[PDB]
This record gives sequence, C-alpha cells and structure tokens, in this order.
Amino acid sequence: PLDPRIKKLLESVPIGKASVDEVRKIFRQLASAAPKAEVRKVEDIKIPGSETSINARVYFPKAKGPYGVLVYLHGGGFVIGDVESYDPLCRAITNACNCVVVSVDYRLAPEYKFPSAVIDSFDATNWIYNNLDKFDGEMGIAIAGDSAGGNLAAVVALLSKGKLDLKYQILIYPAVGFDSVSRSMIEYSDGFFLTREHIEWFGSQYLRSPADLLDFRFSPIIAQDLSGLPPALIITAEYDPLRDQGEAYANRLLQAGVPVTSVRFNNVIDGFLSFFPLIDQGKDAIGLIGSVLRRTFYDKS
Amino acid sequence: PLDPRIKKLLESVPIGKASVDEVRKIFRQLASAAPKAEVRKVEDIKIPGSETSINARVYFPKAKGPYGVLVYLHGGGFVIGDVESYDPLCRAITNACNCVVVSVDYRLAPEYKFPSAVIDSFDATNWIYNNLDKFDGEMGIAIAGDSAGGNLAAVVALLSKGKLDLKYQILIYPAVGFDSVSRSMIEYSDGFFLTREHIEWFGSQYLRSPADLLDFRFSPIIAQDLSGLPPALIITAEYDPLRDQGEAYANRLLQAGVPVTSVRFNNVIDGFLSFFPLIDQGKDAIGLIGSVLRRTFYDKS
Ligand SMILES: CCCCCCCCO[C@@H]1O[C@H](CO)[C@@H](O)[C@H](O)[C@H]1O
Ligand SMILES: CCCCCCCCO[C@@H]1O[C@H](CO)[C@@H](O)[C@H](O)[C@H]1O
Repeated sequence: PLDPRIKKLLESVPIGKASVDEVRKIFRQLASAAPKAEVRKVEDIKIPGSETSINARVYFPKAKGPYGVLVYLHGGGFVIGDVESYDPLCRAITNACNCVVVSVDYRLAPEYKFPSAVIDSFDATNWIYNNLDKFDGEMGIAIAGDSAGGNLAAVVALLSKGKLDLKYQILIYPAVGFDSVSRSMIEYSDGFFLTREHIEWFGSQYLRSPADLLDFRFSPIIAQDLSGLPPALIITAEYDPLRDQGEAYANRLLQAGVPVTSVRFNNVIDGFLSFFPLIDQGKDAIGLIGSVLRRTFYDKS
Repeated sequence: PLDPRIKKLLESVPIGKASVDEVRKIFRQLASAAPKAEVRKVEDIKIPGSETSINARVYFPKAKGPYGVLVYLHGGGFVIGDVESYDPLCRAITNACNCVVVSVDYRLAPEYKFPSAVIDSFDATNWIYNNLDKFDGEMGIAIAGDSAGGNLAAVVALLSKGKLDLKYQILIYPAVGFDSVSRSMIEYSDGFFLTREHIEWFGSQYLRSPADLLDFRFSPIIAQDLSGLPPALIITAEYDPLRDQGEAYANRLLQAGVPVTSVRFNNVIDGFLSFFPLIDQGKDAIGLIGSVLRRTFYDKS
C-alpha cells in the first residue's frame, strides 16, 4: 500500500478541469514550496537554440571543481512546470551530486507543440556539451528528467547517439510512449496524483496528431535501436500509472546491452522527488542519483 | 510456474524463420492432431462477402434446436491457421455449448493485408445474423476467437454496434492492439510458444504501415467508445505476452458498463485451448465457454 504519509496528503492539480494558467500556477506554488538548499552560485543563462533562445538556470555546488554537468529537464506533462518551480529539486540534486546542474526551460505545450520540447532539450544539451569549459564542467555531461522530463531525457539520449558523449541518463519515473495496456496504467489510472485523465489531457495538448504517438521522439520505447545509449538509472514508483512502461524501457535498454540500474521505489507515487521535504523516499532517490553521478563523473563514493 | 505438463511440451512453430507455407503446414499438423469429437452434422458453406466469397464450416450439435450460432474466428497471427486446423477445437466448442458453430476462413496475410481479415469476419457475421433461420439458429448470434482471432472478434463486436445484435463476445487470449510496454509482454517475450518475435513478425505481415497500429480495427483498446458492446467472456493465460493487454481490454469494457467475466487461466500459455487433449485447463476453458453460451442462448445451466 501507499506510505500512510502519502495517503494522508492525497486524501486532504486540476489538470483538464481548469485553465492552463491556473494549473501552471497551482503546480508552481506546490513544487516551489519545498526548501531551497544553499548552493555555491546560481546563474540564469540564455542558450542559443535552433528555434528559440532557451532560458536555463545553472547551479554550482560548494565542492571545488572540476565538475560534471547534469542537464535537467523538468516534468509537468509537457505543459506545466518550469525551471523556477523545480529550483528546490535542482538545488537538492546539485548538492547530492557535487556537480553543476543546468535546468532547461524548454518550450511548453499547448503554445508550442511536439516536437518543440524535444528540439529545445536537445539543442540545450548540445550547446552545454560544446561549452562545458564555461562551467568548469570538463568531467562531462549527463541528462536527467522526471515524468515528461524523463521522456525528454530519454529522447535526448537517443538523439545524442554519435554526436554528444553523454555519460549517463537519469530517467525519473519517465513516460516512454503511448500506453493503453499496461497493468500499472489501468490499475493506478485514478487516485495517485498523476491520473490517466491527466495523461490523456497532456497528450492532447502536446501532440499534433495521433501519428506523433509513433514518433520515436515521443515514444522512445519503439526506437529502432537502443544499443550504444548512455548507462541509465531508471527510477519508478510503485503506485504510478507510468511504472510499467518505465520498467519496460529499462528492460529494453538492458536487452540492447546498455547498463541500467532500474529501481522501483515502493509505497510512493509519480512525482515523489518533488515532494522530498515531506516524502523521505524522495530524499533517498535524490541520494541515489547523487551516488550514481559522483561515481560516473568523479569515480568517487 | 508453468504446469509441468506444458513445460515438458515446450522443452521438447518457426514463425519468421521459415516460409509462410512451411509455418502454415507445421501449425496445421499440430492443431489438427487433436481428436475430433462427433457432432450431429458438418457443412461447408460459402458466404457472399463484400470483397470475396468467404468459406465457412458449420457444426451442428446433437442437441435438438433451436440453436444459438457462435461465429468463430481462428487464431494464427493473421497469417496461419484456417478452419480445418481448428476443426477439433470447434467441434469441442460445439458440444460444450450445444449450439451451432460457424468457423470462418477469413482472408490471411501476407496475401491479404489488414483490414481484409476484419472485413471478412464482419461480413460473415453480418450474413450469418441475417440468415440465422438457415441454421435453425433463432436463439441468436455470438462471436468468438482466439489470439489474433480474439482481436478480430473484439473488432467485429465494435463494428456490429447499432447493426447486428450480438448476444456475447468470447475473447480467448486476444490481442487488442500494439503493446510495447506491458509487463507480460516484456516478461514472457520468449519461451512461451507465442513470442514477441513472432508477434512482431505477424504484425509486419498483416499491417500495411505503422498508421494501421492506431486504427481501432487493429487496436480495439483505443476505440473511442466501448459502451453498448455485447457482454464478454475474456480468457487470458498467465504465461502469455498478450495477458496484460487482454486484461486491460476487460477492464476498459467494464469501465464502459459492459458486463465482463475476465478469467486468467494460471500455469498455461497462449493457445492452450488448441492443446485441450494434452492440457486439461484447455478442456475446462472450453467448458466455461459452454456454460456462458448455454446461459445466454438458452437460459440453461
Ligand atoms: C506525463 C505525461 C505523459 C503523457 C503521455 C501521453 C500519451 C498519449 O496521449 C494521447 O495522445 C493523443 C494525441 O494528442 C490523444 O489523441 C489522446 O487523448 C491521448 O491519450
Ligand atoms: C497474435 C498476433 C498479434 C500481432 C500484434 C502485432 C502488433 C504490431 O506489430 C508491429 O506492427 C508494425 C506494422 O507492421 C511493425 O512495424 C512491427 O514490426 C510490429 O512490432
């Protein structure tokens, strides 16, 4: 069953039942309420994308350099969330990993439909890779994101094959495609924060036509070839409609020879890392991310 | 775990690794080896379809009429199987249900791609409905099929809404769409008779383009409206890549107010009813079908 702490929280975001502005506001005020841990320095930068100037926030850790750079792609169903609402989480990640985090403000639907978010996420990652020196970030680049952001991270890792050298991909309860059949999708369709109705709504805002459902840049699970992708940490949540598809992607990556640590956090829901001050499991997931990136970037415990 | 009887059988059909002719032959000789139970009468008929003359075999039970008529759509991945290889199973069903069974030789891929099988299956069902008098079949019509045939049965039930009055749909370990994410698909991808590689091969032979994956006549799971469909018996197999999607369809039907008895036969695999002389669970599944149809057609135990 759910951790009673989470059940209590749930029993006390109106996606598809309020305006885009209102749902964005509700989400901002929820996510941004978490404590902001001190980092060494924060900078807002503009990354010159192929289709837009991409705002990003750069967090520097108190540890001395050189650093690895983690590109972070926020969740929010391709429609809500932003860099500023993810500031608490990105600060926590920065401190856990002792690395630079660059959180990307990719273009959001419905104003900018698929594949805008993908293009911005990839363009940002490409630019950061080519400018690691600016961050004292010579230990390399990794990519991470949660939920819809995990979709984008997975897709960026695919697009980066034979171009960038991503050291790692961190997929935090990712969406990896269109799922009308998995047990978790059916069983946890309602009552666990992220619902099937929300997922369908987000899909309706982001995608342009049903054809986009078959585009690997939306459904990385059907990519022709997953071999040669960066090693992955894939976190799933037990009570999450997206759980089974995330674990399927982990399995597909493993079958393609990609190293994957797939961990199901029991008793929790989609989005639980954003709840880290309330949900201890969220802190522990952040710590797991920390371990994996300190090892990959620095060969440190 | 698998029933040891089934493990033994598996440990002792080369889809995608031999010619279409050879795989068809191998399947025929396997399936047709089961005993043919006596029925009262068998007739081969030609049903005038919209696109072809449709061969069908009609089985009459020893029980006196009037009868219900079960339209049966064989499995075989839209590519293999036929009425004659399914003769033992259809005879067993006939005797269990005390009803007329009409097994339909729908057009097969790759010679005839999607939606040929659907068109023939629907046209046959429509003609039978309109000619129930020819079979003393006034107690009505139901539809059934296994695996790919369960796909076709489910689709025929959708297409029949507001046209025919199907009394029941029997979906025997059905495929209900494209599934790249379910746990059963991933976990039982290999070693359980029907494999993911076979499924992908069948999909490649049957469908014309990836767009067909989103056509409700291939993926009834994404049909816009499942309400008002006939009551269903949905049989799934525990060790079957198709298991989760069949149970998802059952759940979607239930959510749409359609009565569904969804039963997972544990310890067995896809196709187990075809193995009824070896696999006792197959006989029992046939008996369950019998119970449901005797009730719906005759209000009998
Ligand atoms: C966490 C966010 C995950 C979003 C996954 C969306 C899965 C696809 O969502 C779908 O896409 C279609 C195209 O707009 C629509 O026709 C449907 O309403 C919808 O179910
Ligand atoms: C028991 C038979 C179930 C068959 C389900 C097939 C699921 C879809 O199968 C797919 O369809 C595509 C179109 O041809 C192909 O591109 C792919 O190879 C394949 O995975």
